Amino acid sequence: IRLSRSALGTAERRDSEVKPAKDLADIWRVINEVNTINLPTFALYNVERSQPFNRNIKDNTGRREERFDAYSQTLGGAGRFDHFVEWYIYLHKRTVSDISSSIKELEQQVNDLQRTVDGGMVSVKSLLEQMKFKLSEAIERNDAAVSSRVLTESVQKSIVEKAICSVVPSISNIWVEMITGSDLVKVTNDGHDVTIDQLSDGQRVFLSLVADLARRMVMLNPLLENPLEGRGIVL
Amino acid sequence: IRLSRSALGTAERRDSEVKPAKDLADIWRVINEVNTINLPTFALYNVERSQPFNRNIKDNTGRREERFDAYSQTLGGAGRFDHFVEWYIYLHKRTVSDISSSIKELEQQVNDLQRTVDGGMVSVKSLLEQMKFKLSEAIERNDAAVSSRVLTESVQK
Repeated sequence: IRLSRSALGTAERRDSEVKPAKDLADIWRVINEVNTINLPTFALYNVERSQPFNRNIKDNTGRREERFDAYSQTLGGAGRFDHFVEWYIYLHKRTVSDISSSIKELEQQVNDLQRTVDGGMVSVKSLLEQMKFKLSEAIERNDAAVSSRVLTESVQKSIVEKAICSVVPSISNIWVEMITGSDLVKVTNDGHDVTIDQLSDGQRVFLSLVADLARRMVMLNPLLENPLEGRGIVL
Repeated sequence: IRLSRSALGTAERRDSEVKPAKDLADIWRVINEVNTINLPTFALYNVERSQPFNRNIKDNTGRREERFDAYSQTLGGAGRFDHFVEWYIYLHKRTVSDISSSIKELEQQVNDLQRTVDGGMVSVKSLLEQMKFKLSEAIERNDAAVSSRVLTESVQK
């Protein structure tokens, strides 16, 4: 593939030879639409990254949930970290809003006080064994899935969280809080739970790069056990 | 109460008398500031309520609701749809297992997405049970300003 351009005020204009790239991408697109395949990732992280703030506007831009949103502004120079935050909050809502994906944590959460209230602390049961009634209520809120109950969105969220925690040294965990009912993302830096906007320049920029790359890899590789092992080129 | 105005350039300006209205409003304000009382509501819904208003309200829901926020924009752009949707979603997020006091946003913080991670952080309601005795010193502290007592977010939704 050759990109060519002639200077201003030149009678003879040079053309570009981009046909083979179109042919290869046509192969990818046609095969993918007929039967889902793993798509390559093309990202550019130039100096336009490290911009301040996050999630500036609601960004009505095309439904971050859909797969081909991973190619939007992918080579712009600055990763769309607002897109990542919106997608992460989407994943958290999908995970916590499924009875099958909530009864699993309800069952585990109930079988944690027994490991604690049995030893003592009679004050950690008044408003905590009431949550056992919620697990009992989940029985009548269910019996429609019975089997499976393995959400794809939960797997994507876990993969992205593991990648973020493994690559970024200071960050140990990342999650979404809904109480105080603005949606906000919190991380753990050096053992301290801090929100996403109080990061420093160097831990927020690197996290933005890693999170955007992980999101695009996960969205473009749905048929891989580890989506981050997909192929692509990153600048 | 008489509201008066004179045309610009007139030698003599008509004066409006608003003293008795101020007296009644002072009665209301002082009695409320000593002991909580139910206050009147004055709302105007003009034809501009249907127009889609723009306020750049993104993450503006820090929303420390005081009792006197009901008098803000009450005779102007009061009944807007986007504000209702935003407030309703915010309140529903807060209302889920409604516990939220000035302190219980921390109890729900340690009882949600915590209580499952390792590291000897099993502390749930344990460290702040002595702070839970400050709940009366906390939930009554928000309305300790007796002029600003409101209902809970569930009796309000």
